[PDB]
Amino acid sequence: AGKKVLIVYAHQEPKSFNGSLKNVAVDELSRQGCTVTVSDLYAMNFEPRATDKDITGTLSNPEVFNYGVETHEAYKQRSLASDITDEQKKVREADLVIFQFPLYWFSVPAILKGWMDRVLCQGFAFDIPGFYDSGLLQGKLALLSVTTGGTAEMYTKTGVNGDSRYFLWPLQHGTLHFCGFKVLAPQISFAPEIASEEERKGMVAAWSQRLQTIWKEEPIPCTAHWHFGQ
Amino acid sequence: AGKKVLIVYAHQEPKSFNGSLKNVAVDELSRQGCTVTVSDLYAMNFEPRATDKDITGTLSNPEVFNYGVETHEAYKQRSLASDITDEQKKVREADLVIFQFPLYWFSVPAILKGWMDRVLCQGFAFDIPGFYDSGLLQGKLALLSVTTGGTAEMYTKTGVNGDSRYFLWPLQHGTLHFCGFKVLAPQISFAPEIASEEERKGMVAAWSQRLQTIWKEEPIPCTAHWHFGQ
Ligand SMILES: Cc1cc2nc3c(=O)[nH]c(=O)nc-3n(C[C@H](O)[C@H](O)[C@H](O)COP(=O)(O)OP(=O)(O)OC[C@H]3O[C@@H](n4cnc5c(N)ncnc54)[C@H](O)[C@@H]3O)c2cc1C
Ligand SMILES: Cc1cc2nc3c(=O)[nH]c(=O)nc-3n(C[C@H](O)[C@H](O)[C@H](O)COP(=O)(O)OP(=O)(O)OC[C@H]3O[C@@H](n4cnc5c(N)ncnc54)[C@H](O)[C@@H]3O)c2cc1C
Ligand SMILES: COc1ccc2[nH]c(I)c(CCNC(C)=O)c2c1
Ligand SMILES: COc1ccc2[nH]c(I)c(CCNC(C)=O)c2c1
Ligand SMILES: [Zn+2]
Ligand SMILES: [Zn+2]
Repeated sequence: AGKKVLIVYAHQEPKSFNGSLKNVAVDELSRQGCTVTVSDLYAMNFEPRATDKDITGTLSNPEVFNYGVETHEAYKQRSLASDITDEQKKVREADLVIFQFPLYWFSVPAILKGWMDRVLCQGFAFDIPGFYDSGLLQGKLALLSVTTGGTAEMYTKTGVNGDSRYFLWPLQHGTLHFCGFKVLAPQISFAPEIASEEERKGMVAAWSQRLQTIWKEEPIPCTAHWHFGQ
Repeated sequence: AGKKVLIVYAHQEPKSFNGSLKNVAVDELSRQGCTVTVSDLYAMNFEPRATDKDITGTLSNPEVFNYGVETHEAYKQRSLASDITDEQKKVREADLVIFQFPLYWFSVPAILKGWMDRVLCQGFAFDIPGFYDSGLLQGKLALLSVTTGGTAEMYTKTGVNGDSRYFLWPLQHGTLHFCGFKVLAPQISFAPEIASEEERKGMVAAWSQRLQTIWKEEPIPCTAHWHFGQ
């Protein structure tokens, strides 16, 4: 209600399963009266590489280029590439940011990692000091919606891949929390390519039905215990 | 044959700390008689986006695009883009692969994440099934050479970032071990920017002497327990 939602989407095919979890998310939040924005990275042809072209202006120190130092500088001078500035503008408005993506090597597809590297710069998403609980994006909610080729069986402490929670750490704690987001419980749709229709349709339902009360939720305790047990 | 090394370098500045760890690696390994090859992803302007342009010719179903599927086939009928081909040939010949990069959001810079997303495709680095111990790259050695913004204490069970082994999981286990690599303990250089000329030169020396006995080091027991403790 009145809330603004940002969905950063990372999938090349609209007909894909990720596409349906995304459309589902879009229809429901909208149907509820929420303002919804979507960043379909692939269709934007989003630049994922961190380069000096990200700072249009003149560098304070061109002798030894430090992307970290320069983008912090550029942000204060409003001289970051317009594509990054557009995204930061969306994040800044959002009350809720959803990441929709297929797991790639236990992480986010590279194009989305680029979005994280280029969009969450110092001065914008966090300050030193002013990170973790005093991150600059405090007051906002973040949620990861991950689809996997592997199965729930495969993703357990006594399974090959280890409990799926282990690979959420760099993203949930290292990124979102570091920036002040309150982290909601992740949506993990396991092995959709494998499951039958009466499963790929049950997962979606779960996503949809879950989105129906999303504003009802409380963040998770983004700790090592939560992620790795003991 | 014996001792071929591939270094995947992921930094934009040649005069950066990252640049030196890489130069000393190249020199020290070459001096011991090793065959060294470097992949400066930034100078190559490496493409990290997982798209249709990764396949030369006409898709095996452009109607509904699925990256995994499509590349496995392109790989089988030898039709992958020339850049993915070049890297794969480089990997195929190496006995040891080193990843030299600064830590970005507890992971690798998007550009290096793309390399993995696109170079380690089904059919080349692993198969379904055919992974971890039965991965197609079984028998090679991998090492992660990482630099951080955070200081040593920050990366402990009591620090705000938690033990560094936590973010190593996705890279070391979910990627390398999964492709069948044998993983040597990671080389981590803490906060080279905050350190002093004196201190940085000390970390560079460390990396160097280590490269001298790197061939006699035993791989780590890359297990869920190694990374997360008891
Ligand atoms: C580079 C790379 C690395 C990877 N690394 C990992 C990894 O580390 N771990 C892991 O577990 N997996 C990994 N994967 C696999 C990946 O996570 C899965 O392939 C992906 O999650 C599948 O989701 P999708 O959105 O592509 O679905 P799809 O491939 O589209 O499959 C879903 C099926 O359901 C159909 N469908 C679409 N919409 C609906 C709907 N509304 N209702 C029902 N069915 C629908 C589709 O047409 C399709 O046939 C990797 C893949 C790649 C390319
Ligand atoms: C998008 C982004 C996200 C990040 N996320 C994280 C994160 O999650 N966690 C984290 O801890 N950090 C993070 N960082 C920080 C980043 O990891 C560090 O900035 C990086 O590791 C520093 O390495 P460098 O090679 O850039 O060093 P440099 O900035 O190049 O510093 C080394 C300096 O030492 C000088 N020097 C002196 N002696 C030598 C010598 N012998 N040879 C060469 N150089 C020497 C160099 O010339 C140089 O000026 C992030 C930064 C960015 C940009
Ligand atoms: C369960 O752990 C992993 C780890 C790395 C992986 N890389 C790929 I590619 C897959 C799934 C393959 N399916 C498709 C459509 O490509 C995968 C699964
Ligand atoms: C510890 O987690 C992160 C996460 C994202 C980050 N982006 C930058 I630039 C830094 C370096 C900030 N300096 C110090 C001493 O932390 C950084 C550190
Ligand atoms: Zn946390
Ligand atoms: Zn392992």
